[PDB]
Amino acid sequence: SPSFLQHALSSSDTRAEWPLPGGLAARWLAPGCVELNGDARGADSVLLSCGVHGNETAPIEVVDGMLTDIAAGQLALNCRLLVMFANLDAIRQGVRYGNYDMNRLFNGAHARHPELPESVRAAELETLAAEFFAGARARKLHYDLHTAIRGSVFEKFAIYPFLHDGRTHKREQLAWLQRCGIEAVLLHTQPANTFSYFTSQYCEADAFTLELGKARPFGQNDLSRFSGIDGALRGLLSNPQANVPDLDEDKLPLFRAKYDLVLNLADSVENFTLLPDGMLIARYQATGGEERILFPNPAGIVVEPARLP
Amino acid sequence: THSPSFLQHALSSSDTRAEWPLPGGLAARWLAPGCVELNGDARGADSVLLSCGVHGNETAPIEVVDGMLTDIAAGQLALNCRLLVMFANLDAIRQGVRYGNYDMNRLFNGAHARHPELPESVRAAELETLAAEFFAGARARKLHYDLHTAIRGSVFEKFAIYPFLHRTHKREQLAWLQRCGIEAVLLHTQPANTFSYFTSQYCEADAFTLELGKARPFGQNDLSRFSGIDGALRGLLSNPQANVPDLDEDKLPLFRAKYDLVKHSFKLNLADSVENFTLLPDGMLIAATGGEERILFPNPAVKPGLRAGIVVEPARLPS
Ligand SMILES: [Zn+2]
Ligand SMILES: [Zn+2]
Repeated sequence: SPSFLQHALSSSDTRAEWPLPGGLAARWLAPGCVELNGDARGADSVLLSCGVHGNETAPIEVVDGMLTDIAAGQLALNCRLLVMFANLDAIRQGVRYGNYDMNRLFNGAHARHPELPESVRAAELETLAAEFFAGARARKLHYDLHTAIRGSVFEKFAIYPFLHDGRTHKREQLAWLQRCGIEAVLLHTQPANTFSYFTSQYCEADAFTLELGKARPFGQNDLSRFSGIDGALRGLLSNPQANVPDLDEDKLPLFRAKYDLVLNLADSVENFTLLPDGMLIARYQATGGEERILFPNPAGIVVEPARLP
Repeated sequence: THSPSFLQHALSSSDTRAEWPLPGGLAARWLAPGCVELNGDARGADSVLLSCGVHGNETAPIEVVDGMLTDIAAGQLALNCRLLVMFANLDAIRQGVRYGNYDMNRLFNGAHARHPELPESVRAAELETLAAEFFAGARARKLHYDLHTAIRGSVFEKFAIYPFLHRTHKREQLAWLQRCGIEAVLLHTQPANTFSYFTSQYCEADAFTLELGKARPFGQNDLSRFSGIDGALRGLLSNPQANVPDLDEDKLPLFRAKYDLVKHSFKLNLADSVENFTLLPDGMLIAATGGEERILFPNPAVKPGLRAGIVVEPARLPS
């Protein structure tokens, strides 16, 4: 009962309302979606989505722990907060997805597969987010939390939907992320069927996809390895007006994709693996010695160092 | 006696390997037709290679170079560098054409081997060898500016092409180019059969292809429109140690090829006279886009199985 996740995976109720300390309340807007302090007229609005892939449980446990503390009065909440346990069936079964990768059904893509239960879910989550952010009068933030089976040179990294030449870009966000422990950021301006692109472009939110580490079943996550994100998120909800100690860009490498559709790499090759100059299939060929392979699967993208402009 | 014009001597082939005295006890040595080395014995001095007329119809740079040589031989201009001047495609220059059989700037980097039956291939190989021997003797800086002009106009009147570098790109030279008139630089991401690529890679020198303006026949060039490159060149030969006023990369836009417009079977949605570096707005594309791409060297006439143009995108330096 005191467990938000437990309730979200069973849907004991459906639209009930849980009383919260300080006069607040937790309202279930839909299965696995709970809004807290939504009535906060002019406070910052934070969307925390997790479990888009059911096997990535570390962020799920982290988010559940925060919710518990808010209900126990151990953690203060001064933001409008909407938490979404995304793929409920996948989370309950402990798998990436049932019939289709949900982080490929967003941005409206679900319309191409209107029969899949995960598409229906993705459409419902898009609307909820859209309505949540439409009521925002201050900052609009969205962190879609992931973990991954495939290792990475930069264990923790973010994917940043860079849009409109960064006219609404916040370097403080890059600072906040670097403080969270993010070791690298992937900038992309082109459209994508991800939840962070959707909220970024459709809801005009500062949205980021965060790859926080290794995928593990529930009970096998070392939450200590997520202290950075856990501390930062708690601090955001507690006091969103806290200043951010700038960003020493010297330790926050930025990358961008130069060309996709990229086989000649081991099955367990790590994300961000540098490709040596003159390598067949980095026919696509490596050049310079600064390009890196990302999200490989024989189908992958070749990235390069980027700079803000 | 001999012609006061180095260019005319080369065209009229008065001699072949004659040497002319230069003020200050220096000398000008004709190493081959249209190739003359001045102050070559200057040990420790910066070495400069100026090639022009690779395309015979691009005469503006030819007149500017020839004017400088006449001033040096007259004592009007001082020379403190090892200088090698090359009137590249002599036959094409004498005929006023881009080339006779094959584009010479497609025959360097060893590409001349593929067409040994062509005089332009023999000439290209000779120029490679001469340049190689010239730079091999260099003890200071090795600089090569291959001067060109063109029929098709450009958004960036004067621009440079930076050969593919296998050090990275030297910004000290980008600075000199900037404070010279160059308004943009294209950075090659793959090897090319150009003279500037050959010297940059084979002779490992700082080489650039310079598109200085509009192509025009002799006597129809507004040498005023070339004051920037002219003064910058005369200043280099006289006082090559003059520091360059840094390089504000925020004023010199750089570009690189994004992808080629492969043609097969076909319609080019741009005027036949579209200028190079014309910005492509977000929307129109080939059948990605962001209002940052520009068209370069469009040629829808080829329509074979090759490309009919190149789409370039902004390029940023590491620092
Ligand atoms: Zn994931
Ligand atoms: Zn030319």
